[PDB]
Amino acid sequence: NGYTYEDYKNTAEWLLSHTKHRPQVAIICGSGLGGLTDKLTQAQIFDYGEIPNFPRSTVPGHAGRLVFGFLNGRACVMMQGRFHMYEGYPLWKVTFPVRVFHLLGVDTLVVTNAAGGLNPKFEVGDIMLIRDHINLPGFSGQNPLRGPNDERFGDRFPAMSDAYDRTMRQRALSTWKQMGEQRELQEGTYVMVAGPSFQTVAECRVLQKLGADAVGMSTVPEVIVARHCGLRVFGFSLITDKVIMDYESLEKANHEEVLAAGKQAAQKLEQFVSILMASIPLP
Amino acid sequence: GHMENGYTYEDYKNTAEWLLSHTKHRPQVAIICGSGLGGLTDKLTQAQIFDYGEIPNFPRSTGRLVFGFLNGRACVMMQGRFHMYEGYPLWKVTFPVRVFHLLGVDTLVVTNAAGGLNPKFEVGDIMLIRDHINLPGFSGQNPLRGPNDERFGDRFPAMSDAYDRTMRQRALSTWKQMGEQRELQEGTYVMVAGPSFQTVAECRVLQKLGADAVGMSTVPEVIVARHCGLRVFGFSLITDKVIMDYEAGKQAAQKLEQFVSILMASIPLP
Amino acid sequence: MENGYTYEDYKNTAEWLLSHTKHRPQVAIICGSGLGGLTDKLTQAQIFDYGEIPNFPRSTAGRLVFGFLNGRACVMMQGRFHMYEGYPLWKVTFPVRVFHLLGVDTLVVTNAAGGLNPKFEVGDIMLIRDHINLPGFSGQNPLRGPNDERFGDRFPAMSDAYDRTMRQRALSTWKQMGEQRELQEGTYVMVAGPSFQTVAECRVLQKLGADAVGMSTVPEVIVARHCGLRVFGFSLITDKVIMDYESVLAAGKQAAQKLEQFVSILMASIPLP
Ligand SMILES: Nc1nc(F)nc2nc[nH]c12
Ligand SMILES: Nc1nc(F)nc2nc[nH]c12
Ligand SMILES: Nc1nc(F)nc2nc[nH]c12
Repeated sequence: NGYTYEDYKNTAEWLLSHTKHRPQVAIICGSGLGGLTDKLTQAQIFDYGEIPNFPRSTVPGHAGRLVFGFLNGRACVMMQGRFHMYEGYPLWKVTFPVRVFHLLGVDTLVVTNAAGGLNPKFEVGDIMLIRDHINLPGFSGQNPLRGPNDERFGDRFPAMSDAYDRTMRQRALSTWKQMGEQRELQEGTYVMVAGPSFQTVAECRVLQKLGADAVGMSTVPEVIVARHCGLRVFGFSLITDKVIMDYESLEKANHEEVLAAGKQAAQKLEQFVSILMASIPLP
Repeated sequence: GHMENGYTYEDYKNTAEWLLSHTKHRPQVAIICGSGLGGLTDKLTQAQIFDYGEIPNFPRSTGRLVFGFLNGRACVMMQGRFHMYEGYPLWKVTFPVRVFHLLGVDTLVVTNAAGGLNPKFEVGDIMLIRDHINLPGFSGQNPLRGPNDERFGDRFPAMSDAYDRTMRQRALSTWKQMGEQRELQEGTYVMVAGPSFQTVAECRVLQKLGADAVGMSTVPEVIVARHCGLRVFGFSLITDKVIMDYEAGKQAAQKLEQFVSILMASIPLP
Repeated sequence: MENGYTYEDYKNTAEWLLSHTKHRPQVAIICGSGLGGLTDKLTQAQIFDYGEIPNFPRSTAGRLVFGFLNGRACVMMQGRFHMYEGYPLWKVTFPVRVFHLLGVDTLVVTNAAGGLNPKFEVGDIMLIRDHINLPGFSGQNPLRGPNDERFGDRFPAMSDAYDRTMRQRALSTWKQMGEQRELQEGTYVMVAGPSFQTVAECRVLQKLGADAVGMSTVPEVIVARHCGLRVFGFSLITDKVIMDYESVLAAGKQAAQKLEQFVSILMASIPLP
């Protein structure tokens, strides 16, 4: 909605004429993972406010930025600060950047996010390779593809069964081994809820019964739009808290030093994404 | 902003009265043709066509109404339905059903093309719709949202008896005596908003929820119809099997079209 | 603001109310359908129609009543707003924010629900222990949009929505009441409505672990918790939801009355600053 094809094109063209960079891979940084932009080399920064047609920031803190550069050698463009539905953005604004990435000539999207753990076996700071998703907003009509289809992007009714690239998953699992980590790289299903409130125990139990392994309030729309455009997609959730799944466990004690360990866990995810650039196929 | 109804009662009545004075036909039955089943209109006798663009207040397509007799029965047939995924609000989607009621229709037949969730189902099957699951409805996308007009129905219409019991018995028995190679399957249709297809994980929740087939239509129309007091029955043509783990059609539509014709005889009189 | 109210708006309303009433309420009660008879038990009552009150959404019935109930200063809302009537949730929950800025610290919610737990009988009272916010899952959450920290957190916890202390005291007051039916306890699921559930829909609500279903309340509770209001509430079971294909107005007036009297009794058991 709201944007014409020309808008997307005008934006891609503007970016293309104001940077010499030509990215192949786009990375969307989740909450706490913005430090990935510091890992880029020969970086060139664009504040959203400079970029024509880019949705204005409505939220506290600085407007986000698009950072171009190389990540372990690979030509990348990186979004720091994503738009969320819960902040009152429509989905067509949330996913505006993904369409622009396509027109930039990007062929791969990496998504990161911070998630609540639903699978009992997960621990705070685990990384979960996303194998699949459940789109709750989507079932009810909040789907970023709603409205007339543009065949210049893709098909009317795109398949999502193969959303998370199988080759990249095999290669993530295989690269993880060489890094010799304490814990295994987890694999499972991300469920999107609109938020912003956190789940009740009842709601946490439904989400488990539905087969979700991790929950958050982002990502899925970007992935749907990415696949519509024929982008290759892989992604990771950093598990930032275990979701409370019983009333007995409302005998709960908080330890505020869970935030130094979380900087370390974010850092591990940032460096794992970085290294995986070696394993993405070239165009 | 969601479900901001632009239609007054007067608008619905103006449309019904325009159609009533531009054709002598007086339908008892309205039939909504799903994707690939528009050829049902060729079966009508004594037909008159109205393009949607010609009829007042009717939503514009991106479409026609055909009146006629189907196997002797006074019908109105909708060829080219509106879908939520195209960006139509549900009050535009179900506008035709309001109009049909004011035309005099007492029965709605809904047909659609669906994905198979029940593993028993095969491509080309016909599923008699026993019940539904309205996922959009749970969250707010219900075509009855807004002030209720008692001229149409109650504030809180019951939906447990949505798919007429008698018609389900007569469809099961009429099929039996057609002696078909395939059994007439029966189950729950789940509506999702669309337009993207299900992931393996979403296909599995839909199965867990007890749905046998999935699609992106029909349910709003059924709800509006029951609000109005219409008898309802319907069928899904199974066009694909939904992928549920991590690993021709023209003829089958024709079989449905012909089964719908035959079943006109089983519908009670007004 | 577009699609909402600013802090200034809610404050303007609360200040207006506060300079047009003598009452300073501690407890707010939002009455469900058929349960508004409590308002006639308020002493030193003072009544405002919604159209009287700045920024208040106009019902399309509906009033606000301040007074004392069983020794406690209350504000009572008769004729709540529902999503199915076409109201956005930021209108539905507008009064809860006003109540907070009035100085209320406790919200009592009642509603009329369909029974999904097979054990529940028509006329039963269910103490709400938890909820499932179906519309919340998909976008319809009253906190959607810009957040003001004068009300609460960006990502508020709802694990503890239904106050544990009141829950125990309700159970305890019921035991001493001598009532013959047990006081039921379970999860309320909100559906947007207005159409009632199919058999298939009822069965998913059951599999999801919900004990009773209705079309209200959850939004008010979320906004209340976001505000730090203490919350407890009750569902009167008005019908058993048809759960299989097998397929009274005066008994429900008595059952409603019983709920009204239970809320009035419990005024005495709410903590007091
Ligand atoms: N990290 C998280 N934890 C809980 F409990 N609920 C959530 N909903 C979205 N994200 C969440
Ligand atoms: N035929 C279909 N297949 C899948 F997977 N999803 C759908 N959603 C609606 N129709 C559908
Ligand atoms: N009381 C009720 N009964 C049924 F059947 N469905 C409902 N949906 C909301 N309330 C309901």
